[PDB]
Amino acid sequence: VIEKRIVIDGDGDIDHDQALAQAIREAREQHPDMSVTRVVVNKETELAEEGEDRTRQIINITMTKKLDVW
Amino acid sequence: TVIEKRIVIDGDGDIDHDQALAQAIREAREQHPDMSVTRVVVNKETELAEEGEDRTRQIINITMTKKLDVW
Repeated sequence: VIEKRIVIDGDGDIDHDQALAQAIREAREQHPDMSVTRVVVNKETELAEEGEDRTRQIINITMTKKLDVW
Repeated sequence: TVIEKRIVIDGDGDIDHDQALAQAIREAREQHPDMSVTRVVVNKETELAEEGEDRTRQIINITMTKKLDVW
């Protein structure tokens, strides 16, 4: 299995549908023998008691080996 | 020893960050007096679905390590 983690610094909204489309497209292109099996978008907020809560956007793409039909 | 406490809220109701951190520190002091919370993260996790509505969870991840305190 492959776990592709992509970090975007900043709480700017992410187009979910385009994220999924781009995931599948880049997978087909660069990893033709594998198929995307999960895409999750995380709005990650690290809580700080002493200051400002940092917010990142984490796109996790899980890809496994292609499962032939027979 | 590192402890990772993961807490899942299936409802997407907004989370009080300050109260989440407070509760983390309180429960840590209570149940693990020899440990100190060193990270608290709130995740608005959205699982992308090609066939319908994207289910959204709220994940509170609390990382606590051994206490760093001389004397």
